[PDB]
Amino acid sequence: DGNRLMLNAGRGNPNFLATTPRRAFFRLGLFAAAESELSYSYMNTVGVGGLAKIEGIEGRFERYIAENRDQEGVRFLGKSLSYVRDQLGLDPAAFLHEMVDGILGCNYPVPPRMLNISEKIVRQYIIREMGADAIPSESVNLFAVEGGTAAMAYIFESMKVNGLLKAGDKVAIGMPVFTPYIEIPELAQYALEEVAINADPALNWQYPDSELDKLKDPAIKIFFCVNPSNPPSVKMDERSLERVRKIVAEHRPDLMILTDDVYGTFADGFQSLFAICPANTLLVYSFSKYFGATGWRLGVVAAHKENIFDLALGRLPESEKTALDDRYRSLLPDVRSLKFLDRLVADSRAVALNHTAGLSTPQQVQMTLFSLFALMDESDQYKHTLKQLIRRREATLYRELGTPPQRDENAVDYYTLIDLQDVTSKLYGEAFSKWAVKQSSTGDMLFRIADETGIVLLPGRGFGSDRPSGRASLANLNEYEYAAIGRALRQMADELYAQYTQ
Amino acid sequence: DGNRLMLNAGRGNPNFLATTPRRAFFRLGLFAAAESELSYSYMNTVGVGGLAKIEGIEGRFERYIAENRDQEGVRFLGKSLSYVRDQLGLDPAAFLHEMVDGILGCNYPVPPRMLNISEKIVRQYIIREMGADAIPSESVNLFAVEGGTAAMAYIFESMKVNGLLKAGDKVAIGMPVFTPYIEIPELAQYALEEVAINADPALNWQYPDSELDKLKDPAIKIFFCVNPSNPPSVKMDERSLERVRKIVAEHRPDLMILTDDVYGTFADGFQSLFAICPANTLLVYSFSKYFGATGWRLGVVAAHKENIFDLALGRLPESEKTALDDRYRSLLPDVRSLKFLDRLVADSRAVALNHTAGLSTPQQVQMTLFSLFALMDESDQYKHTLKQLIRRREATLYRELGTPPQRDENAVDYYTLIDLQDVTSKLYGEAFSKWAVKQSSTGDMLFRIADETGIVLLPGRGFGSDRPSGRASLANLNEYEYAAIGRALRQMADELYAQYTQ
Amino acid sequence: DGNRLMLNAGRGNPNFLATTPRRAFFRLGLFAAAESELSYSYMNTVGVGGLAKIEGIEGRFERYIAENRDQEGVRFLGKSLSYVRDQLGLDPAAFLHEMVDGILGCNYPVPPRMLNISEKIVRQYIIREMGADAIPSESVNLFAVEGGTAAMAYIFESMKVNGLLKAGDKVAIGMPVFTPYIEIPELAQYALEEVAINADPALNWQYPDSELDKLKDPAIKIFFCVNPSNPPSVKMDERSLERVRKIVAEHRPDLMILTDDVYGTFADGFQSLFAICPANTLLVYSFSKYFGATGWRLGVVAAHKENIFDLALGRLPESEKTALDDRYRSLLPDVRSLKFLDRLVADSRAVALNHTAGLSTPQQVQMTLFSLFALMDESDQYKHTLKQLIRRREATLYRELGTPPQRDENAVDYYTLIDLQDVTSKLYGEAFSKWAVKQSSTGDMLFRIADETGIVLLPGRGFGSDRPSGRASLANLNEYEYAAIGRALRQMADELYAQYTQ
Ligand SMILES: *Cc1c(COP(=O)(O)O)cnc(C)c1O
Ligand SMILES: *Cc1c(COP(=O)(O)O)cnc(C)c1O
Ligand SMILES: *Cc1c(COP(=O)(O)O)cnc(C)c1O
Ligand SMILES: [Cl-]
Ligand SMILES: [Cl-]
Ligand SMILES: [Cl-]
Repeated sequence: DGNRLMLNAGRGNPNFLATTPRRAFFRLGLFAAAESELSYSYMNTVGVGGLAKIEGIEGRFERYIAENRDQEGVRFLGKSLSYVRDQLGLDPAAFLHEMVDGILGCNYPVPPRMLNISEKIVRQYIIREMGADAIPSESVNLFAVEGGTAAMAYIFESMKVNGLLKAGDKVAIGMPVFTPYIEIPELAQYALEEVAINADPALNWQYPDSELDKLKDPAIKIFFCVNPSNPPSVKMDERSLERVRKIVAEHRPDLMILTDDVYGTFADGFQSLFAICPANTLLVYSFSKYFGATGWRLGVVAAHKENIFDLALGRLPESEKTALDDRYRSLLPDVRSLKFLDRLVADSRAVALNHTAGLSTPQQVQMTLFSLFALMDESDQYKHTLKQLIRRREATLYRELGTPPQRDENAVDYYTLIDLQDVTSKLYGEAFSKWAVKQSSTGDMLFRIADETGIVLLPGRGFGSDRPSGRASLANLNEYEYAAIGRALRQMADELYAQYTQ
Repeated sequence: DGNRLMLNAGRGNPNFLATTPRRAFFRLGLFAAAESELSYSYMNTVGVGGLAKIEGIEGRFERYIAENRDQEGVRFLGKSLSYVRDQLGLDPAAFLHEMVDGILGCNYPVPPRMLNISEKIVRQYIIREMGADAIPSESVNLFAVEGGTAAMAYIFESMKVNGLLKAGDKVAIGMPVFTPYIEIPELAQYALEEVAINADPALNWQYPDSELDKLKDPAIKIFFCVNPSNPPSVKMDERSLERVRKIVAEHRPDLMILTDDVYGTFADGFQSLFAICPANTLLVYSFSKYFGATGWRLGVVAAHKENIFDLALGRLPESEKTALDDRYRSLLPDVRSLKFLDRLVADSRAVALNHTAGLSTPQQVQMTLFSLFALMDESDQYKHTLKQLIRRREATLYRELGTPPQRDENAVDYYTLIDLQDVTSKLYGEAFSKWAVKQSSTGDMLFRIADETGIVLLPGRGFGSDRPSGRASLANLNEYEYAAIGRALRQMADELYAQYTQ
Repeated sequence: DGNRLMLNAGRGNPNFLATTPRRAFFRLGLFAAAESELSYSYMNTVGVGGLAKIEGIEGRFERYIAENRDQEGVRFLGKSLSYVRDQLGLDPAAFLHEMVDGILGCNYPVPPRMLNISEKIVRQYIIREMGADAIPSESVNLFAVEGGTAAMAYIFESMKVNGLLKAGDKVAIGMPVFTPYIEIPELAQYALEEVAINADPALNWQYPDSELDKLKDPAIKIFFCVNPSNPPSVKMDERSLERVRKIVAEHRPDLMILTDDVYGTFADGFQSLFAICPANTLLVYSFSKYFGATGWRLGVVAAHKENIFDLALGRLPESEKTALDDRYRSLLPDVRSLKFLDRLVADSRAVALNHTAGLSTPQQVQMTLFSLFALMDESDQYKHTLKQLIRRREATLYRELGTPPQRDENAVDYYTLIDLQDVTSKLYGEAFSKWAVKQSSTGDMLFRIADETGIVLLPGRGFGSDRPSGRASLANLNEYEYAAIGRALRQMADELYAQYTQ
C-alpha cells in the first residue's frame, strides 16, 4: 500500500503521527460521553444519552482535568483551554461546548463552512505556518474540507459553475508537479489548457524569472502550484515570491492563484503565496503530512475577505448573474452578496443541501486539536523532532553513497532525489559518472532496488533528459529500509566501477 | 439551531444519541494510541508515534479488554471482536488492525470505496435493517460517504457524467418529500423534469396504484423516494412495494430507483425497495437519525453486484463510451469493466484523485461500531428504547388534545401531524371542527405556538388544501416542550369554543 | 468432534453454556476452601485442610458475599441463599454446609440416592419445567445420575434384575427416535421386542391416535419416548397426552412409561407425561442441553412416591421375591419395603456398594446451582435468550432458502428439518419441487454441504420415503456456518433450476 500510493497518487504517507492531540481527542470524547449521560433522564435503559449542556461546563471540565492529571491527553486538553481563553481571548465555555458537542457528532455542522471557534483557532495556526502574519486574522476565512483532495475537487467545480474558469482558459502549472494535478484541468469536464511553469535544476528547482513571466499572458486565468514543491521538495525563494507579487501588481491584478502548501511546515521559515498575494490567492492547506493524519481527511480552503474572486463575480456578464441568481436563490435573498468562499460550500453538496454540508464535527474538533498542538509548542519541538527524524533517515540512505546532497535554505527534503551521476561522481570521480549514466537508466535503477529491497521508488524526472535518478520519501520508511536502498545502489555502482576498470 | 434546521433543511436533529458505540470508539482510540507508541523507536521526544503493528495484536487487545472490564466502551469492544470472528467468521487480527489503523487516521482509505472488513460488517447491518435478507451478502457492495447529503450529490453528478440521466429526463418523486430533494433535479446543472407521485391522505399517506402507475411513462428514468417518508413519516406498505415490483418486472426493467431509507429502523418490520428490486435500486442509508449521529456525517450507497446501472452503461452510444474511456483512462486499462458504484467513488473527487478519495478512516470505524452495536443487540433493546421515548413524547404532546392519532402497522412517527380539525373534532365534536378550520389557518397555528412556546413547527401540508395543521418532530424536544405545545394548542381550541358558544 | 457426535450419538452439543451458575460454583469453591483451612490445626505445613464446620457458617458466608459484591458468581450465591431460606423455607445453615461440604467432595454422598437439600431444590426446578405443578413436591423423589446416559443404563438393568421387564416383552418406542435408544432393548442382554409408535409428518410429527392405541396390547410392558422428540423436535400436544392418559386409565393401568424430557425447556409451555401420568412414569431429565453442560454429566431419575413399579414389585411371583430378598439382604431387614427408585441406586453399583454409590457431591452441587439459576429467573430471561439465539440461527440458515418452516405451538426447533422439496417449492414453485426431488437424494444433499462447508448433517428421515432432506442442530454452530449451509443449498437449488429451464 505504501509502494502503491507513490505510483498511483504521488504520496507520501508518513510512518510517524502526532500522538498527543490524538490522545487529547479520545480523552475529550470520554468527557463528552459523560456530558451526554448527564442529560439522560430515564431509568433501566442502556446506551442512550442526551445533549451536552453548556451550563456549568467549565467547572465539570476543570474537575475532569484535575482527576486525570496523569493522562497525557488530559493535560493537553487543560492547556488548550488556557491557550484559547488566555492567549486567543475566546469564550472558554463556548469553546468547551463546541468541542464537546463537536466530538459527539450529534449536531449538523453550523455554520456549514466551519464551526465558529474552530475557524478562529485553525486560522491562527494557518496564518503562522504560512508566514501570513501581516494579514489581520479577522480577514482570513476558512472552509473545512475532506483533505486537499476535496479542496481541489470543490474549487475547480465552483470555478466552472460560477464562470471564473471557462473551457479553453489557460491554467499555468508550476512543474514538476505530481500526477493528479496534471489530469484535473485536462478533464473534458473542464477542458482547460495547461501552460508549464518549469522549475530549473540549475537553480536548484526554483522557477526562473523567464518561466514566471509566462503568467503575463492574459489567456492564463490561474496559477496553480504546489509550494513547497512535490516531487522536487523545495520552497519558492524570496526572488520568486517577489516576481509573482510584481507580476500580479504590475500586469495581472486579475490573475487567480491556487496554492497547495501541505509541505510548508517541513521548510525553514516558510512563506506562502497567500501571505504575498492574499487578495489573489486561494490557499489549500492539508493537515495530512505534518501530523501523520492522511486517514483523517483534514484540510482547509483559505481566502482573504477582500479578494479578486468576489470582484470577478461582480463583473460577470448579466446572463451568468441571472443563472447564478436562480442557482443560489434558496440560500439568501441577495445572491450577489454571496461570497465565493461560501459558494464553495454550497457547490460542494448541490446547493439545496447547503445546511447539511460541511466537514464532520469530530473531524473539525480533531483539526482544532492538531492546530492547538502546534500553536502551543512555542519552541517548535514537534517540528524539530520530525526534521531530525527526516535528516537521520537521509544520512542513513546516503551512508554508502556518501553523503547526502547539499541542502540550501529553500530545502524541504520530505523527498530526496537520488541522482546516479551525482552519487557515482561523489564515489568515483567525474569521468566515471559520465560513463555510468550512459550504461544504466532510471528503469534499471528502479527495478534493481525493487528486486533487492522490495521497495519501488519514483523516477526522479524531469521533464528533462532521462538523467538516471530515483525519488524516495524520507517520511514513509524505517532506517534499515533506507540502509537497504543505499546498499543496493552502492553495489550497483561498485559493479559498474568493476566494469569500468578491469 | 433546532428550529432553524427544520425550516432550512427539513430536519430532524435528535436530542438522543447512542453512547455505547461512542465510548467504544474513544476506548479503541486509547488502545490504538498505545499501539502507535509501541512502534516509536527514539528517546527524549514527546508527541510522536509510529504505525500500529498487526503482529501480536490479538494478545495485546485481549489484555486491554481484561484490564478494563469496568469500562463500558471496552466491554463492547470485547464482544465486537467475538461477533466479527465468531458470528461473521472474519479474520480477527485483520479486523483489529483495520480498526486500530482506521481510528488513527494515519493511512489513506484503501480501497477508497470502503475499508474491506468495515464493508462486510456494515452491509450485514444494512441488509438486516432494510429487510433485504433474501439477497446474498456478497452481492451487496457499499460506498461509504459523508451522510445521505454527500450520497445524493455524488449520485446525481455521476448520473449526469455517465449519461444515465440527461437534461429533460423525467424524475418521479414520491411526495410529500422534504424541500432539499425537490431542488436538486430543478438545478440548471441537471435540468431534469419532476413528476409527482402523490401520497394519499385517505390511504394514510400511501401511494395509490394510479399514482404508482405513472412510472410506466418511459420518459421517467428514475423513481426517487424517501421511504419511510418525510414529512409524512409512513413506510411503503406491502401493496405499494408489490406494485413497484410488478411495474419494474412487467413494464420498466430499465427504471432506476433511488431510495432514501434513513427512517427505516423507526418503522416496525421495515422492508426497503432495495430488498424488493435490488437490480434496479441504489440505496442511500444514513446513520444520522437512528444513532443520533448527524454531526458524524455517516452514510453508505448500496448497490447489487448485478444491476441495471452497469447494464445501461454497456448500452451507451459509442461517442459516450469514447468520452468515458478518456475520463477514466488513468484508473484501469478496461474502463468498460469499471462498475457504476466505483464510478461514484471516482466522480466524487475528480477521477485523478481516486486513490485519496473515500470517507475518513475514523468515520468508517465509528460507522462500523454503530453497525455492530445494532447487530449484537438481538432483542433490539436500543430500538425499543427509542420507540418508547418517541411514544412517551407523543402521549405528552396530545395529552390535552387527546389523544394521539391512531397508528397503523405502517406508522413511523418520528414526525407527528397535528391536524387542527382532527384535534378540535376529538375535543368538541364534528360540527365545531368544521367551523374552527374556517376561522384559523396553518399560519395562525404555527405563529401562536411560536409566540407561546418559542418552538416553530413545520406546516403540515400538503399539497392539498391548506388544512390547518403543523408537523412536530418527536425526536428533537423534551417532554415539557411537547407539553407546552399541547397546552398552547389546547388554549387556542378552547378560545375557539368560547367563540363558538357564547 | 461436533460432526462426529451427531453421526455416532445423535447429539446435539451446544456451543452456548450457562456462565453465572458456573461462576457461582467456582466462587463457592473458594469459600469452601477457606472453610476447610479454618479446621486445620497444625503449623509449618502446606496443602492440607480439615472438614468445614457448620457452626457460624451463615455469618462467615454473609461476610464472603459482602466482601465480594463485585463478583457475579458471589452475587448469585447470595441470592441463592435467600431463595432456599425465604422461598423454599429450608434450613439456611444446613443448605450452606451441604453446598460447602458437597463442593469439597470430602464425604461420600449421603444418602447415596441424592443429597437431602439438593433433592428438594432440584425437584422444584424439575416439577416447574415439566409442568408437573399439580403434583405435591414431597411426592416426587429423585435419583441423581451421570446424565440421561447413566439413567437409561441403570433403569433397564434394574427392570431386568427386578423382573419388571423380561426377555420377549414388548417395548413401544415413539419414533422417529435417535439411534442409541433403538439398540438398548435390542441387546441380547435384555432381548426385548420393539413396537414402533410412529409420528405422522402430516400431523407435524405428532403421534396419531391409531399409533398411540397400539399401547393397548398387553404384551407391551413399557412406552419409551423422547419428549420433546429427537430428531423431529416437537412436543406431544394436548390431544396426545390426553390419549395416553385415557389409555392408561381405561385399559392399561399397568403400563410403565419411560420418558426422556431433555428438550422440555426449549418448548413453549412444556408438559411432561410425568405430569399427566405420574404413578406410571419414570422421568429422565438431563441438564446437558439447556445449561450447555454435556461434559458435567448431570441427570435425575424422577418417580412419584406412589407408583406402579412398586405395585408390580409387590405382585411378583414368590420365586422372584425370594431371589430379591437374597439380593438386597444386606441393605435393610425388610426388602419388600425397598422401593424401586432406591433399587435403581443399589443396582447401579452392585448392591454391596450401595453406601458408596451415587453422583459425586460436587456434581450435585453444580446441578443444584443450575436449578437455582433457572428457578430464580422469574421472567425466564435465560430461556428467552437461548430461544432468540436459536431463532436467529434459524433465520440465518433459511435466509437464502427463504424462509424458515412455519412453526406451531408444539415446535421446539433445537433441530431443524431442511426439506429439499419444501425449500425448492418456496423458491421455484410446486412443479419444480416435484422434479428436483427426483433428481437428487439425501446422500447427494448431505455430501454436497459437507464438501462445500465442512459440516456434515443428519439425514432428515423418516422412516418414510427417502424424501431428500437434512437435519441441522440450531445449537452447535455459529451464524456464518448456518449461512454457509444455506448458501451451499441455494446454489444446489439454483443449478437444478438452470437444469430445469435452459
Ligand atoms: C499529500 C499531498 C496533499 C495532501 O492530500 P490530502 O487529500 O490533504 O491528504 C496535497 N497536495 C499534494 C501535492 C500532496 O503531495
Ligand atoms: C435526516 C435525513 C437524511 C440524513 O441526512 P444526512 O446527510 O445523512 O445526515 C436523509 N434523508 C432525509 C429525507 C432526511 O430527513
Ligand atoms: C442429548 C440427549 C440426552 C442427554 O444426554 P446426557 O447423557 O444427559 O448428556 C438425552 N436424551 C436424548 C434423546 C438426547 O438427544
Ligand atoms: Cl491520554
Ligand atoms: Cl467507557
Ligand atoms: Cl465470579
